[PDB]
Amino acid sequence: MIPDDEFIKNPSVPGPTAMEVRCLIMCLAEPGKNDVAVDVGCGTGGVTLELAGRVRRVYAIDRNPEAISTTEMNLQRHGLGDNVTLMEGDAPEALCKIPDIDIAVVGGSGGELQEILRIIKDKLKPGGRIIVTAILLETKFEAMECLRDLGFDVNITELNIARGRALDRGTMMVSRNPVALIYTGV
Amino acid sequence: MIPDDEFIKNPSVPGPTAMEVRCLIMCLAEPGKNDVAVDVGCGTGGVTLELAGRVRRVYAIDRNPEAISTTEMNLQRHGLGDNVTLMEGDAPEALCKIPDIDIAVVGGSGGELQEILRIIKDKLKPGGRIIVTAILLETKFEAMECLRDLGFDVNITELNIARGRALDRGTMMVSRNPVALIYTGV
Amino acid sequence: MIPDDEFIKNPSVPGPTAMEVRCLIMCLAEPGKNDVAVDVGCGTGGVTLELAGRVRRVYAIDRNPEAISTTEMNLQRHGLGDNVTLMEGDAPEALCKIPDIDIAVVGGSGGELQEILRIIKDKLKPGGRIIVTAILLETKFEAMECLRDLGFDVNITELNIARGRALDRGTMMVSRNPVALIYTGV
Amino acid sequence: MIPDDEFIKNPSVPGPTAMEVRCLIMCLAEPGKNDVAVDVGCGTGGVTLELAGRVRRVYAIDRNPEAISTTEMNLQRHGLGDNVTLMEGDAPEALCKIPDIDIAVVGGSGGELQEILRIIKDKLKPGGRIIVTAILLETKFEAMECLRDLGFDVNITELNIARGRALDRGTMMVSRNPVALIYTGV
Ligand SMILES: Nc1ncnc2c1ncn2[C@@H]1O[C@H](CSCC[C@H](N)C(=O)O)[C@@H](O)[C@H]1O
Ligand SMILES: Nc1ncnc2c1ncn2[C@@H]1O[C@H](CSCC[C@H](N)C(=O)O)[C@@H](O)[C@H]1O
Ligand SMILES: Nc1ncnc2c1ncn2[C@@H]1O[C@H](CSCC[C@H](N)C(=O)O)[C@@H](O)[C@H]1O
Ligand SMILES: Nc1ncnc2c1ncn2[C@@H]1O[C@H](CSCC[C@H](N)C(=O)O)[C@@H](O)[C@H]1O
Repeated sequence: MIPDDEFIKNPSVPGPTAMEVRCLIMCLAEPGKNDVAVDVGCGTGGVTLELAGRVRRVYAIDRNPEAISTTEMNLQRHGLGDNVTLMEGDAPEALCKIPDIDIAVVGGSGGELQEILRIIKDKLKPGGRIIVTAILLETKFEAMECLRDLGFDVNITELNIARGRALDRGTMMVSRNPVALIYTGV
Repeated sequence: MIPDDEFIKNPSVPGPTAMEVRCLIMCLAEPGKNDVAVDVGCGTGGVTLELAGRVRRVYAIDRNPEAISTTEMNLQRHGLGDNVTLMEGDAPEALCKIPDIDIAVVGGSGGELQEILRIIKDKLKPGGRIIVTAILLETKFEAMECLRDLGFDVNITELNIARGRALDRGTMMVSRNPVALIYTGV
Repeated sequence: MIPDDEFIKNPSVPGPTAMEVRCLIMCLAEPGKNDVAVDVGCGTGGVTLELAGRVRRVYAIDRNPEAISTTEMNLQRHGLGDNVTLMEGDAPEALCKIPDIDIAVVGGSGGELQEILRIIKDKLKPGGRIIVTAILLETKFEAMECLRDLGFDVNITELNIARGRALDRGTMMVSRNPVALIYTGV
Repeated sequence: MIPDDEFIKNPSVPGPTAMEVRCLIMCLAEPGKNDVAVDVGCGTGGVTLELAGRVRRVYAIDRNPEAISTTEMNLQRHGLGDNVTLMEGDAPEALCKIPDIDIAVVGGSGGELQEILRIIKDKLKPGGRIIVTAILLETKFEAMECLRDLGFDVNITELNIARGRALDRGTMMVSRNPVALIYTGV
């Protein structure tokens, strides 16, 4: 993995997603060199950069032009990005312009989760995987329900991570806010 | 329990200890109206205030004179403090001046945990309880090994707490750093 | 707090609720000697026993006759139960037969959470507290929306508890399933 | 990742290590096709199988003849194993017979952690990575002190994982015991 500290960040754009979470997203996604992936709400680019180096084509979407700008910087810096199509704009409309996908990671929904998912279902190639990253309690509930209603077998794993911070004398355990991963299939 | 946001802070002083943790500290301590308690490293006063309203006499110790002033402000602010003896100074010398104790909560050791624990065993009335609050990995190990070496039946419980926060479009789970409670048999 | 291992379990009855959770429930409930409390879904009696020794009258409700029997057994074993009115039956019908309450703990809803909460609100005395114990993701969401819709100031805390256990001459950390407490402003 | 439920368990051999933990071990290990790895205490084979399909040669060690049998069995069922050298015996003895390593995962130490680590240092190729999986509190402390003492830049990450399970028409969260990963520098 590309460590979190190698991500240039713009304080107005969240991310990158916790390395341990991005690691699990990749395990769940099972990126293949012939896969076409979409990262809805690319933010700082934490998920996009990892997908960039493992799949054929990645479509990174974001409402915020700054997120688009920051994701491109991190890509440029890590020598990735020539197989990444950046798309500024609201997800539903952006999603309609791309081809079918093998992998769909929803890093942000902005109130349009349900709409985003329905669309993703219609574009998901057979054997495709959907992974929704949820920090809001509502999102965890809505992602679960949405995917079930669309006919998927849904699973949810919540991660509570703590890392050692050498805080002058000992190692203090500093926790990261919990993040849940709602993912489809069996 | 006095909510955490009703504690007057001071930048140099850590605390108050997470309400959920203070709650468990009290459950493990089993405060009695005829108990004499000592709060080693009172900090902001989170543990001292709770003990104040439940036991006969509380001895609150701290190296930081600002921890002493902040604990006083909080004691006065909540109408408590007439059964609290504040003691500024390093714990080992401060501990030697107090009578025997029924309850001992170690909220901070500053490198002298082992010494602090030994003195505490010497002043512990029968049936007394010792509870060490540990945020450093090293402290969790030492508190366990030390209390066992002093002949106590030891236990440890770690709490990972997450609370909700109305975040910009919903409810975000904001985790608190993990805190372990190393305690001796009652 | 009455230790978890001092509770007799029945195969068809869940519980007792984790001591650390019961501890927090009590901190949030702030039991007073003149309080009238209701424990919806008493199960094994974990919450009922604690309330029994702190309030004036407790109304313990449960669908399962085996739960009513176990809660009754555990009270007797602990010399409690004279201020406890056991009520077998579905929560809504039973809730309508009791007087107004100062404290309401919902330990189980069985699909009728919303109904149970509406009824509790209609019977809550001024300054009363409601605490819902949620292990199901749906319940955490449902309790939050419902309490707000009923005009309450809602809060949620999710505890992840780990307890040390002897293993290989060392100490292994054993986790308990996470439990969330959804409670209203006091 | 090879799903957890796709490993055959022997009742006397622990494992496989939680998929989410094995996922992170791989992220931290950064397996390369020309890497030589050693899995100290292979148990059920959770770490060995993952390394098998990513590196050049893997040396899987275990005291338990049954652990060696379970690992070979799981290797065979997944069509792996031709690049895995199984070694029954105590780790230090076994570690001395293998060539230098790029990756070292310590899945079990059995009281000889310090010795095992000192030896791993003596055979670690430049740019090599060491990752110790710790479930015992003592091991977390020990791994840190030892690795610091051997001159490494040490880090610790503690994972608390919860997975949803269908219960009473809802989804309850089921936690796994916490596991810490103590790993070395660049
Ligand atoms: N409906 C929508 N359409 C497009 N982008 C959206 C959106 N709702 C939210 N977003 C974007 O969702 C992103 C979530 S932050 C994502 C961080 C990223 N996973 C990382 O690892 O760096 C934000 O940049 C936000 O603007
Ligand atoms: N050896 C020692 N003697 C006295 N005070 C000490 C000490 N080691 C640490 N401390 C004190 O330990 C405290 C830890 S912060 C404690 C916060 C408190 N439990 C609350 O709930 O508000 C600090 O104020 C620090 O100065
Ligand atoms: N609508 C309802 N009416 C009555 N009891 C209900 C109910 N829905 C669920 N329950 C009961 O809710 C209980 C939840 S288990 C509660 C365990 C208890 N808190 C303890 O500490 O021991 C079960 O015994 C179940 O039958
Ligand atoms: N000194 C030692 N030498 C060799 N094996 C050892 C050892 N100390 C402990 N072990 C082994 O350590 C293993 C730990 S269990 C490992 C499970 C494995 N990580 C999985 O994912 O399946 C056991 O099989 C045990 O016998």
